[PDB]
This record gives sequence, structure tokens and C-alpha cells, in this order.
Amino acid sequence: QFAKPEDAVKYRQSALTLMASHFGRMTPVVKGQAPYDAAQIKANVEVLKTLSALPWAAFGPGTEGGDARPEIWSDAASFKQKQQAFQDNIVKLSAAADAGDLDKLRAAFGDVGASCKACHDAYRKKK
Amino acid sequence: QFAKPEDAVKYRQSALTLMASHFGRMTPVVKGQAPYDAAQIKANVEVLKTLSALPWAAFGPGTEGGDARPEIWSDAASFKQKQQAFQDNIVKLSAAADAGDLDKLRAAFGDVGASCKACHDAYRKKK
Ligand code: HEC
Ligand code: HEC
Repeated sequence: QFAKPEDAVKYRQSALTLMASHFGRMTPVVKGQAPYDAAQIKANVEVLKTLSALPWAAFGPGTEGGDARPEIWSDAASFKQKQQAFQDNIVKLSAAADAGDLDKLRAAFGDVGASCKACHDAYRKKK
Repeated sequence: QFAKPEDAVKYRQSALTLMASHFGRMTPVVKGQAPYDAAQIKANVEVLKTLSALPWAAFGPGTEGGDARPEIWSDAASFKQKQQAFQDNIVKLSAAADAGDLDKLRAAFGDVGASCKACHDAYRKKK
């Protein structure tokens, strides 16, 4: 869906920015600094589920650019494993949110965040 | 969910960029220049449905910035009507996509695009 590589870059950056807002806005809830409304979090995690599937199709071959390491492209199976571990962690977060369980939510949230960081450290250029 | 107004601006710009990609990527299909796969379009419109609900909460009071006209804020009921007409046009597009009907899809797509343009012309600063 991208006319030029720059368009894929802009899409994935926007997707990741959203995904990041929908993940990070739950930090006060997971920490107890904001109240836990199970329905609110269920709905937000559904949004996050949708968003978390979107970035990956915008790293199609030859779309080097942005802060993406070339290592994404030449190690496709392995990048795919990082992506797929992250979404299976998102599945677990959805299960916790759907269950309405703050303890399970906190644990699952931590696992997701670790998976964000794992891909970051391997595949996101240093600033 | 935004620490500063700039964060709301960046969120809504990213949301709108996505929404725009998920809408615009269907143009070749609606024009017949690309094949029509009813399941593909159903799935894409579902993504668009999710995305099309997201920008509006990131124009919360005092979040003037970006290309948003101040007119969004002082005319809240009316901006809300433009937003709500646009999503009711998205509901119609979902119905067309779920029906698997290229004629209904084309008509509904045109209506959505008109609603994008209506809000654009009223509420998006001139470049
Ligand atoms: C888990 C919920 C997260 C969160 C919070 C973020 N990511 Fe990543 N990310 C990855 C790569 C390769 C990039 C660079 C993309 C490019 O510039 O071409 C990024 C970038 C980001 C950003 C910045 C986006 C921007 O506006 O420029 C942010 C805020 C971000 N990420 C947050 C790679 C991955 C992954 C590889 C499989 C995974 C998993 C994640 N990111 C997960 C997350
Ligand atoms: C219907 C599917 C669309 C499409 C394709 C786009 N919009 Fe809009 N839009 C609105 C406002 C106020 C802005 C400015 C936001 C800001 O800068 O603070 C925008 C911006 C955009 C963009 C640019 C985003 C960016 O990356 O900077 C794009 C690509 C875009 N729009 C496409 C306002 C509205 C509406 C008011 C109710 C509606 C409806 C739409 N936009 C619909 C669409």
C-alpha cells in the first residue's frame, strides 16, 4: 500500500506511536496510581490488539529507512520470531484484560513490555 | 493519556495517518484497477473502523497545535457533528464490506471520502 519506502516508514512509525500510547497509558493503572476499571482496560486492550498487528507489514523488503536496522531484513525469520513473541504476549494481555484480573494484568503487561524492549534492543537503531 | 499538548498532537497525527492509509489503499479496488477480494476488504475495513474512532479523543480542550484550527474547540458541538457524520459513513462502509458488494462499497467509499473532505475544509489549517 506504499508508493515509496518513505511511505512505509511513516506508516510504521505512526503505528508504533499509537501502539505505544495504548500500551503506556495503562502504566498508572498497573502501578495502582490510577483506578482499575476492568471494562475500560478491556476496551483499551482490544484497541492495542488491533494496533499491535499493524507495524509488521510496513517492513516489507527494501523499506530500509527510519530507525529500522538492516538486520530486520536479512534476518527475516528471527525478526518474525520477535514480532510473533510480542503478539503472543499481547494475546496473554488480552486474556488478562478480558478476565478483569488486575494481578494477571500486571504480570502480562510486564511481559509485553519486555518483548517491546527485546525487539528494540535488537532491531531499532541507536539514537 | 497525554503529558503535554504536543503528545496529543502527535497521537492524532499518527492516528489520522493510519486511517488515511487504510482508507486510501482501497482506491485501486474501488476503481477496478486492483482485484476485489471481499474477505480482504472486510478485514481492512474492520481495521479502518477501529482507527476511525481514535483521533477525536486527542483533540481534548487546550490541545491546540499541529494543523488543527482553533475552531475545533470553540465550536465543539459542530466539530462533533462532523466527526459523528464521518463515523456513521464508516458504519455504512463496514456494512458494504461485510456484505461483499463492490457496488455498495464504491458508493460508501465515496461518502466517506466526502466526509473526510468536509471536516478537512472546515477544521484543518491551510498549508
Ligand atoms: C511494545 C508495546 C512496543 C512499544 C511501546 C514500542 N515498540 Fe518499537 N520499534 C521497532 C522498530 C524496528 C522501530 C523503528 C521503526 C522505524 O523508525 O522505521 C520501532 C520504533 C518504535 C517507536 C518510535 C516510532 C516513531 O514514531 O518513530 C516507538 C514509540 C516504539 N517503537 C514503541 C520494533 C519493535 C518490535 C520488533 C518486533 C516490537 C515488538 C516493538 N517495536 C514493540 C514496541
Ligand atoms: C477520512 C478517511 C480522512 C482522511 C483520509 C484524513 N482525514 Fe483528517 N484531519 C483533521 C484535522 C483537524 C487534522 C489536523 C490534525 C493536527 O495536525 O492536529 C487532520 C489531519 C489529517 C491528516 C494529516 C495527519 C498528519 O500526519 O499530520 C491526514 C492524512 C488526514 N487528516 C486524512 C480532521 C478530520 C476530520 C474532522 C471530524 C475528519 C472526519 C477527518 N479528518 C477525516 C480524514
